[PDB]
Amino acid sequence: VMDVNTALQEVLKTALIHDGLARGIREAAKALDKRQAHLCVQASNCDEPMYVKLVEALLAEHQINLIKVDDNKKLGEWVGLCKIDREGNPRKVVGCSCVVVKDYGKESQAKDVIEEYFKCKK
RNA sequence: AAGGGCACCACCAGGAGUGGAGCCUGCGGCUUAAUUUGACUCAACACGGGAAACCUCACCCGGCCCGGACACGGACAGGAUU
Ligand SMILES: [Mg+2]
Repeated sequence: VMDVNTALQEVLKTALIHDGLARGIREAAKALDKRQAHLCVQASNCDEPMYVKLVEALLAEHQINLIKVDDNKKLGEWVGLCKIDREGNPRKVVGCSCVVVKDYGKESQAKDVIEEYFKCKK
């Protein structure tokens, strides 16, 4: 399970240092409605059902992959949406709830989401 | 006070004048919301290279903008904000 979660860690890291990936609900909607977006990542600890039924029901009608992570806070720490000093707060913000990767930057570690799509089609 | 010398920003011998008139322009005063301000014997007053319609622009009457770095807290991708 390390070789998939750390894998999309590296994927979103190279995506955000190479370009801008959409962070937050409005940019996520406006980025995946356009027909270039790669997989979405969204949290599991959401407290309201219309938010989650919106995001899954609106990504499933597209042809885009989905990976679900348990907490939004630690995800937001992962997605670079913070002011991380190496001796202070890891995540001083309420973390992000859903992102979408517009571009990977390069094809170094695309095999992880390739086999992710394989087991999704399994 | 005396004794030497000197200068048309002194005089003499004169020339052209200015002071008088209309106008231009600079100062004071008066008036004004404001009539921005400096300079007042030579050594201020067509001077600030100052002939301002706007800008200049300081002054008056109104109305936008931040072009308030940075540091520390706060709030923040369920949205700081434009
Ligand atoms: Mg004389």
